Amino acid sequence: FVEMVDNLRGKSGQGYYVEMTVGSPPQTLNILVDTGSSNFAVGAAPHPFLHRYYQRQLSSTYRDLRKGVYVPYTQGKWEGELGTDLVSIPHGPNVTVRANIAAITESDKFFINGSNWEGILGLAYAEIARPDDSLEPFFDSLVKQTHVPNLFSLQLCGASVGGSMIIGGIDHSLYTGSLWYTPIRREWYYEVIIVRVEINGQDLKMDCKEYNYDKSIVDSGTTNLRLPKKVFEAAVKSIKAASSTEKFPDGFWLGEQLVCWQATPWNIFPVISLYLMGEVTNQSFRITILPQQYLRPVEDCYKFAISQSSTGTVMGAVIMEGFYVVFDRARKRIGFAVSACHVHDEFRTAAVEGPFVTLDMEDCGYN
Ligand SMILES: Cc1ccccc1-c1ccc2nc(N)c(CCC(=O)NC3CCCCC3)cc2c1
Repeated sequence: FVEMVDNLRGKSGQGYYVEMTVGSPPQTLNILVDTGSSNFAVGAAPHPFLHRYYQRQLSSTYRDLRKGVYVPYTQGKWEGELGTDLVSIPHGPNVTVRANIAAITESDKFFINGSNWEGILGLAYAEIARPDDSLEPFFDSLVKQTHVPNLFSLQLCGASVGGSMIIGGIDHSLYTGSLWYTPIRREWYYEVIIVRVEINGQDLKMDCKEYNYDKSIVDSGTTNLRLPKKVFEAAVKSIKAASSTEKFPDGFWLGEQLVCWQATPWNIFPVISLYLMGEVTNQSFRITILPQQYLRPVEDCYKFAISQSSTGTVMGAVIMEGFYVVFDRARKRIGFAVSACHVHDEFRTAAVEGPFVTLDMEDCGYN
């Protein structure tokens, strides 16, 4: 796994991408790592923002599937032609597989101008693959056609970001302390149940069903910790309270404006804790984030990285960047451990702790 360490790059706010190759001879593309979709899609036309793109005409192992795909989103969309070809990951396991590839021939508000990536690797489940669940996601394919075990892990390290994606195992030097696993409520997104939220060790005092409405997910494809509406009201109310010492433009708590400091009063900001449903009946654990997780640097200035959401809780790069996250697909469970590469300070750290006793955890999901 020393092979796979530090195999992720990116730029702040612009996702984490991994080098891959497609076709024979191999064509190298930077592909964005996304645990919140399930399509493998790449630029196949010379869009102006792209450094490079998939040239099917160059590939002896390309097979057309004579079948289009449309994928719209809030703003924008991408459109492609479906096909398969030989795919490998240079700094991954030492194999090559045939997987589905959507060749993007038309997009709109998909590619980022100035970014250094050219496609997306959907690592979530077939249930949200477009056009429908019959398009076997890349990871499914890899596990079938090789002896690579059904799991991966992500250490996202935080204008230039880095990280590690360990495919097919765990690297114990990427985390400290112990791994705690919450279960994957259903194999579509990486869906989890959150059963408590504290701040500096103080309950937010809400029905737990409100933390997970209409779902909670683990998503390397999102930047912010995104909480739902109700939860977000209550959570800002309490961070503002803990940091009365200084006051801030009542728009900044919406990411609109960024606050600056010379040469930054860390102790003024609370730790957040999420309790997640555990492996055992009535048992939970909690993950704790420092302010240096939800206050991210720009270019000493900082963006407020917790957002109003309306499609549920999303534990994005803000959460994930403090922890080593294990996507134990084999045993329908997600693992969290304190990352070796998260930013500390003198007096406090991020933490993964348990066990705790929590009754009626089922009643936290939506139906
Ligand atoms: C920017 C965009 C422009 C046009 C076409 C798609 C996208 C796009 C691409 C990848 C994404 N990945 C993510 N993780 C998220 C956040 C959560 C989410 O809604 N995920 C997806 C579920 C599967 C189907 C698409 C949405 C959003 C994404 C949006």
